[PDB]
Amino acid sequence: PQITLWKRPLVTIKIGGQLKEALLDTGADDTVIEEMSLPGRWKPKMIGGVGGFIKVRQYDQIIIEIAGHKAIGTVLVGPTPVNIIGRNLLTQIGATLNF
Amino acid sequence: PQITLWKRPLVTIKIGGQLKEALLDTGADDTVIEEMSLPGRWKPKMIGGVGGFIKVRQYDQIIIEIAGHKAIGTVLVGPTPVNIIGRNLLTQIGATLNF
Ligand SMILES: CC(C)CN(C[C@@H](O)[C@H](Cc1ccccc1)NC(=O)O[C@H]1CCOC1)S(=O)(=O)c1ccc(N)cc1
Ligand SMILES: [Cl-]
Ligand SMILES: [Cl-]
Ligand SMILES: [Cl-]
Ligand SMILES: [Cl-]
Ligand SMILES: [Cl-]
Ligand SMILES: [Cl-]
Ligand SMILES: [Cl-]
Ligand code: NA
Ligand code: NA
Ligand code: NA
Repeated sequence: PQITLWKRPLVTIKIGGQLKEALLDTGADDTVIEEMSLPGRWKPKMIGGVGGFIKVRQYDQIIIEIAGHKAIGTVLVGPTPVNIIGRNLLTQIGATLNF
Repeated sequence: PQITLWKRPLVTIKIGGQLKEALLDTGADDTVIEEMSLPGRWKPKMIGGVGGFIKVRQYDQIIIEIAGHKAIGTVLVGPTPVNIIGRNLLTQIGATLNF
């Protein structure tokens, strides 16, 4: 699709068999989602946003569908205001910015 | 242009006579720039994200040049860690996300 930006670019994602809403975020290096159960081990990560840096859990090689496109990659879990799809998965689904 | 997302989508902007680097950020509702002077009236605002909230000054009807493209709209000014061009001005330059 071609998504304009008059509204927030919210899509449906599927992770762990669950549908969730997430924001496509070109300003996010990383994908971060609200607290949920993911398989496997995690590693610690600090991520920086507008208000400062916070600790999240990093799970690697997680299967995730984004707007119907499949991806397998790193998902961070932590106290984010919204589910965010960042550049690490936007690249896998072939997203670009155009103007 | 078509901008891939392998690295941060940074562009040059001109605002208030000044050249700055800024992030094209589909996850940002509005544009927020590091501390600088702008002409006219302003009012305080809080904006929030990962890590919490910051206080900014809201200036309306400000012209920016974004990668060569002029727009006008609200610009927030405050202690953001990165200059961000948000949706309020991305729409005006016709930016879309494509995949
Ligand atoms: C969190 C989203 C919903 C909103 N933010 C935009 C995001 O793109 C934000 C931009 C940014 C990049 C680098 C450092 C600081 C900020 N990236 C972000 O936090 O990256 C994290 C999440 C995972 O990857 C790392 S905002 O900055 O809080 C914000 C809020 C309101 C307005 N009007 C403008 C901006
Ligand atoms: Cl949800
Ligand atoms: Cl869960
Ligand atoms: Cl969708
Ligand atoms: Cl990844
Ligand atoms: Cl503050
Ligand atoms: Cl505006
Ligand atoms: Cl349009
Ligand atoms: Na868990
Ligand atoms: Na894993
Ligand atoms: Na004004």
